[PDB]
Amino acid sequence: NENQFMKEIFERKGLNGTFVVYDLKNDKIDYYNLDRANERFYPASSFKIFNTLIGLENGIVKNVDEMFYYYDGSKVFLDSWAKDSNLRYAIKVSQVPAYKKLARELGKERMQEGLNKLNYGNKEIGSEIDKFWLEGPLKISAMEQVKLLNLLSQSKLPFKLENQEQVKDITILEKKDDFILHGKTGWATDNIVVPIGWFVGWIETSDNIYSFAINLDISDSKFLPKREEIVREYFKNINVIK
Ligand SMILES: [Cl-]
Ligand SMILES: [Mg+2]
Ligand SMILES: [Mg+2]
Repeated sequence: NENQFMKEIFERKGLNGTFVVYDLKNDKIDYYNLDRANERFYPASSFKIFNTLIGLENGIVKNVDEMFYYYDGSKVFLDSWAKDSNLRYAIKVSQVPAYKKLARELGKERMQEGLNKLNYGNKEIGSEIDKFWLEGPLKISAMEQVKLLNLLSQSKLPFKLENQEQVKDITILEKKDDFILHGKTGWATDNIVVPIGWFVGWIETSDNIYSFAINLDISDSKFLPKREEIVREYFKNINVIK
């Protein structure tokens, strides 16, 4: 059964996409568009969550607070990227050049081993070590993202506990008394006719964890706010955001 509230919001907004929420305490899923929930898409910058985990596991940086990317005056799409950074800052601003540097330093072999340890989507790297998550060939489904995030949120992935902790800490979006929202946005625009907007993450409350993924057809940057709007509207409906 599709979640009826999710169905209504998608229909109201007139958007094509999918949304999955896993409720840990109740071991159950709530979804809109099951077939698309299982369809694999380029993860775009939602892959930064896991790129960071694999980088930490390999010791590419000591931790997410160690300076790592050194800016050189080169062209950057967002002005927030035109500065030296650590990974913590880099994920928060989605600083692609810092994560391309990470990918390259990891190299194909170590990156592949990371994807394979995670069983991440189709696990395809192709022959573009700093593009594979943004233009193909890597693809992952909303359902697959949720499974991974459910594990990450409980430090249950096969990675060092302190590295999982770091990735949780850098992904904090809104901490309130009654919930803490972690997540990452992405937008797949390359090598695709209809771009795909992602927002993935989880919400921990005093006694539950809700892991989630939405993706939507988004052709104009003006509609990118809708990814997080729809997610917050659902979590307000169920009194998690409160
Ligand atoms: Cl920015
Ligand atoms: Mg270093
Ligand atoms: Mg815990």
